[PDB]
Amino acid sequence: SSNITRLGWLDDHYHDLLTVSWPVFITLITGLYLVTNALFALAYLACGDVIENARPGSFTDAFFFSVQTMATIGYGKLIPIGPLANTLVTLEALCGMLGLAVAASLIYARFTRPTAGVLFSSRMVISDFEGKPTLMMRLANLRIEQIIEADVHLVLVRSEISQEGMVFRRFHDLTLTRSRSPIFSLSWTVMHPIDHHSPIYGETDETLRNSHSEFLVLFTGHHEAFAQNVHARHAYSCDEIIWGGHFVDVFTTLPDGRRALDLGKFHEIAQ
Amino acid sequence: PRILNSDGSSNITRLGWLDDHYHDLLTVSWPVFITLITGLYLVTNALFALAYLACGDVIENARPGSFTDAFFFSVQTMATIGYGKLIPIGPLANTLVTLEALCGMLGLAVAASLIYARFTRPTAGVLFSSRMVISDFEGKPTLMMRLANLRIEQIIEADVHLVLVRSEISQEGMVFRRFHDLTLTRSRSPIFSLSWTVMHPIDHHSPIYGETDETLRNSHSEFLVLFTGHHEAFAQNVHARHAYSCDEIIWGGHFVDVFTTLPDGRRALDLGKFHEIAQ
Amino acid sequence: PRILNSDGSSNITRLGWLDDHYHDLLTVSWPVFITLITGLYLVTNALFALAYLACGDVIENARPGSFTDAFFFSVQTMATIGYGKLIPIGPLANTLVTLEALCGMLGLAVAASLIYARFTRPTAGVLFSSRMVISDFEGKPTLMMRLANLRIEQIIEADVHLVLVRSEISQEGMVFRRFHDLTLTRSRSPIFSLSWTVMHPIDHHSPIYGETDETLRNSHSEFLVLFTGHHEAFAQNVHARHAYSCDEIIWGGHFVDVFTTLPDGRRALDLGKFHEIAQ
Amino acid sequence: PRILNSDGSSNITRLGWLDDHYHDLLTVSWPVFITLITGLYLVTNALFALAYLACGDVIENARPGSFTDAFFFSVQTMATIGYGKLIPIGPLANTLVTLEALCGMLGLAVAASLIYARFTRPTAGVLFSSRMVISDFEGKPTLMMRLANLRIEQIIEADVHLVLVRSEISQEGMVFRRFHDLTLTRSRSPIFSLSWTVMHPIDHHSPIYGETDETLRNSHSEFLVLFTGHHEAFAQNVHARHAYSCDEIIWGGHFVDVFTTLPDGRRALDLGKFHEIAQ
Ligand SMILES: [K+]
Ligand SMILES: [K+]
Ligand SMILES: [K+]
Ligand SMILES: [K+]
Repeated sequence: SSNITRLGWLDDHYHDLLTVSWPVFITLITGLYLVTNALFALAYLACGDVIENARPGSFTDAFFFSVQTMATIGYGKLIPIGPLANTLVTLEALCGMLGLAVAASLIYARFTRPTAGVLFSSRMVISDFEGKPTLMMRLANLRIEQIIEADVHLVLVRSEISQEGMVFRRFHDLTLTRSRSPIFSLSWTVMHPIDHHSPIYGETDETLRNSHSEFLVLFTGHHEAFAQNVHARHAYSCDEIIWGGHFVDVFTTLPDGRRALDLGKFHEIAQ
Repeated sequence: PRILNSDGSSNITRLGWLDDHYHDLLTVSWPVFITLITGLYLVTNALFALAYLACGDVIENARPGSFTDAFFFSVQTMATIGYGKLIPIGPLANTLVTLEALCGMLGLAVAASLIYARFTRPTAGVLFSSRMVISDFEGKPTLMMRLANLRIEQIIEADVHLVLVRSEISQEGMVFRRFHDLTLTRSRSPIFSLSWTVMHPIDHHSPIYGETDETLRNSHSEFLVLFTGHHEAFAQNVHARHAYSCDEIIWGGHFVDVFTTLPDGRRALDLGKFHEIAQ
Repeated sequence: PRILNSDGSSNITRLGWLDDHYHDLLTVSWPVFITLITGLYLVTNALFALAYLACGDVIENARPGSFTDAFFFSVQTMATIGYGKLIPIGPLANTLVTLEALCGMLGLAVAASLIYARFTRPTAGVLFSSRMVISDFEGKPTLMMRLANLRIEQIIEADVHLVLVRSEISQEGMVFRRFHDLTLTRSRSPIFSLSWTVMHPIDHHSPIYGETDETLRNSHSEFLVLFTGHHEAFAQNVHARHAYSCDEIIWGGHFVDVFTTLPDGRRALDLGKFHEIAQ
Repeated sequence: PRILNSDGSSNITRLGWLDDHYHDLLTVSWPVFITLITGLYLVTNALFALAYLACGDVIENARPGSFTDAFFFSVQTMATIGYGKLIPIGPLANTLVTLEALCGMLGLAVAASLIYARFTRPTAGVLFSSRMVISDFEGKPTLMMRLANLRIEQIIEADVHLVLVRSEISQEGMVFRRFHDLTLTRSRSPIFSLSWTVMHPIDHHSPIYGETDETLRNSHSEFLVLFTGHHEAFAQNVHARHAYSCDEIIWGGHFVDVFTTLPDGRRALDLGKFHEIAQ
């Protein structure tokens, strides 16, 4: 979240249509729908009394005729009369379907958006693994389907002072022992070894709070479920780092002797 | 007792309604999907019918206060067949009409997308050698297996990952399952079109360096292959995965050749040899 | 006399009907596209009308041998409004009907795809500083320019390329145009949301090292910027390009700052200062 | 007797019904595809007609027990033209109606997707120099060829692979076909818009180092080019492949230039020169 005030209507039409809330989107469409039919109705009246069984010079009748015509229900009470009437008809028809074509695309465009079934460990931990302190957290796939060429970024964000004494926010991508997982299917524990190259080297808790430093995780991959790309983002604050902690294991052997995953343990950190 | 199946799906027991609507709709079996749609379809028409009755006797040639008539009218209206026997009467009737119409088409728009979303799935025409082999190639033992494209169409910027999965111990004594991506001599094939023999030279950097068969079984180690690429057939990305167990490694073996020279002098492919390993 | 325009499109004269149908349909202006469709629409109905007349007087309530009547019938039939005055008569009439219908819908299917294909294009809300500047930052002269995101939505794993294009002479004396990608202090921004000032430190490795203004004009050298990233707004990838000429480099200049404190004490972005370069 | 054709498709003889439905539907020729759809269309209506007859005389104004009438009614119903002569009668008739309707639209949804799936395929407007040349550039012999963009639209992050394919003998004495990707002086072009001359310097690392013509024929060696990039025209990825045989290498040749200055003083591109190699 980046709240702020941007100083600077139809400009971004396509974005806006995909960005709007479903209620609003439907409204807009509806509005457009009603509107255009009214317009068409007027076109009809404009010709004057060109529709069978229509109360003379009545907009309602014309309007409803226009819908029956444009939605192509074509009930059959109200009917065109004469060249002008019908031309407007064959024009509306086309208009109607084009509208459908445009509506569909929008619908589909906004409708077809997957979500990685990915869950983030509520905490990070800093603990010794393979002889160097390692910052870690872990992802669990929440669905049976697999994610291919999945990969993750662990980014430290913190404030720094320039020689000139500008106090700004700067981003550090943190080298992970494993950044790609071509086949992510159950759980993945991501690790950033801390050594003389880690921007968090020889850093205590006190020092982390002091730079007002947070940790941002971006996960992305190709989800087999949707046959489409997915991603998920999470953020941690200095205080969600459990120093010395170790993620419990979620891997079990059943009585049956069959391996298992207990995602109840997923958020549990031994200490 | 393998952790990973041949199809590449992990082999574990997992221990755990409208929440995942979109996934579920794409995940359901066609029978069910069609049912759901149908249900929704019938349902909404019934609802609309009630709306009509609610106004009371607002449809031409409808038996007074009869749901059937109203229902069927509602379908003729929403599917926009608009036969013409049953007709709206008065403002209330018609407003409901012009509302249904819109509803009908929107439904179509939503149904279509779903249909298309679930319908437009490709499958790499890719076949995996049933076995791997460890044998000397160019002066270093090399683990290899091979892929054959099963279709005439080509796969572009195809690439493959060979991942060893096995049990280990940390200095801290954590006993975990670790993944080792194994350096392949060749990982890209910009035009994968017939057969590709993937190789992982084994040297002091290979996590399987100086490892016998006994040692592989001992770490309960398997090998996972992920292939992916852009299929010209579908003009869309495809992939395929496969897994091998320690015992599907044929030591000393050599893949037979399926590549021939015809009498004509034109090269050829005999995909019967594909799974054949000389020994 | 610039090779590249500001919009990033190369500025050259190219020297070279139904050949490129699909491209052309997506490339045409909406007015024209709609016209084409319309034309096709009217055309085919006329054709069908003739088919009807050809049979001769096969439509209920149609003025004998009148094209208009047949034409309008054909539309009512193909758009499937099917009013009900004009009706088919006999096998020939109806076969043509059930053929048109199918035709109508297929047309829709084709029109839709085109519409959707041309309709579903995002545009990075990205604005480029009208100028570049060369100035000392952190103790080395640095070429820089800056991007501002014009929308509230964020761009993920955004990244940018700064490419110098200029003329050179080979030892063999070929005088060609070469591209140099210029090392940026920061080329990736996983989360681009407001403004980004891109920098190319100039040192013994920069192809523009120890280069004055005179020398830049002399190689007729320009600077091309390509930005790309995944836009949350569209949940789809976006990009933007821009180009600068030697003379849009403000030597010694410094981009002003665009971050403000409101009277309200709320922080702000004045994309008013965005193009302002102190000197 | 080339292994690979110019189109990039391997040139080999392969030695080996409803199984591959989706592929087949996208792979079929338009004529056939349309036929299939038509067939399906007619077929299902016939089926439905029978359903109607099966009930017996349930359609207004239908000649008793006549399939034609029922069939045509079925189309008017399923395409939802719903003219109004033929009308359902009784619950059975109408249920079949509201079922057909749904069926009709679903069909449309399926047809559309297919249409769109097969319809929305781009083609890089890319042209390959008919020949390669080996000549001295910047003090080392360089293998080169060149691409020209055939459209006004630009290709972004375009890139190309130059792959040598030739026969070899392993130390173990396996006589196989090996692919060598050849290091190019420039493999990426973030903005490809007019012409691009690709180069593979030949030095002690080039698999074609110190190789004459005789030696190339001898390994029956060819050169495969894969180009790919994101086409602004289609807002979608495109690619193109090409292949060259040993004998399409013009030794000592130099590509002519296609860049001109008009009388007007405006730069230009003459595609007559594109295939011309000075010697
Ligand atoms: K109708
Ligand atoms: K009617
Ligand atoms: K798409
Ligand atoms: K209709």
